Amino acid sequence: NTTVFQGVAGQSLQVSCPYDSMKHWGRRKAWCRQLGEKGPCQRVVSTHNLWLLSFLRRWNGSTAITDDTLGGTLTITLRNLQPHDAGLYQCQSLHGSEADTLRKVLVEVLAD
Ligand SMILES: *[C@@H]1O[C@H](CO)[C@@H](O)[C@H](O)[C@H]1NC(C)=O
Repeated sequence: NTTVFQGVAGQSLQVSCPYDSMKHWGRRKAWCRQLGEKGPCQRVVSTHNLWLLSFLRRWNGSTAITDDTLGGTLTITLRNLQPHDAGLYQCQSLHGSEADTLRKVLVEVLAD
């Protein structure tokens, strides 16, 4: 059961990944995109490298990430949604070599 997010193309879309603020305390977060089914997942952007500053927005081009570590809500903004921006993404909580999956989403688009 993934979840879906619909966006009008040319205007911005926000996705929210809720999580347990305590379970993932001190953990960096990342937003990545999927290719085909089984893999790979490729990192688009991660929250600030210093956890106390993860409330700072981070950008990879048109994609922004911000983390509310106290309330436990990660928020990704796809500014100016595009057709090619559509696809299957996930939010990740990182620890050591591994990453755990916080939420799994599709993005949809409509022109005009
Ligand atoms: C930023 O650009 C795209 C995100 O869509 C990705 O392929 C690339 O690896 C990103 N850069 C880094 C350093 O993660």
